[PDB]
Amino acid sequence: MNIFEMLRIDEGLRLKIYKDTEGYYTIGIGHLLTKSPSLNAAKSELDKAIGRNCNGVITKDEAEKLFNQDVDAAVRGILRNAKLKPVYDSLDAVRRCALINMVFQMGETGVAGFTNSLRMLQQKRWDAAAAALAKSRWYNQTPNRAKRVITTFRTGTWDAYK
Ligand SMILES: [Cl-]
Ligand SMILES: [Cl-]
Ligand SMILES: [Cl-]
Repeated sequence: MNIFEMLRIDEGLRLKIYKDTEGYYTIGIGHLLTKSPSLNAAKSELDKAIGRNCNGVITKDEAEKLFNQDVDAAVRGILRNAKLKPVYDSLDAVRRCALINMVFQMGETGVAGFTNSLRMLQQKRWDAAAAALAKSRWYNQTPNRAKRVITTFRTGTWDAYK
């Protein structure tokens, strides 16, 4: 199991613009297009991102390319962020994927707001970290995915995904 397979399980793959759980226009493997209500705005963003007139539809390859970009961008933002970097450095490999999962989903700023959870993980207090992470809108809105990520942090294994 690797980060790409983990996220493909959590986000799915769709080749036509769809609305995410929050109602925003997305495509491929959890690639957010725009927060805007406009489908046209979405289509414009999409074309800008692919480099061609897509008319709301992309290929598998195109979807994987966006995914390669987003995962890379998530990892590099972690490494650049003063709050995230030290947590990431302190973690084992599996747990590292779990942080990358959160960042891909909610962005760097979002994850960086989880002050106490961050501290608990840096301290390797797994159980405490799992409990704090659960007290969030994130957990309440997408409980199945959140539980899977939380279990990855708690155990340090890929059990939740197997
Ligand atoms: Cl927290
Ligand atoms: Cl709550
Ligand atoms: Cl969910």
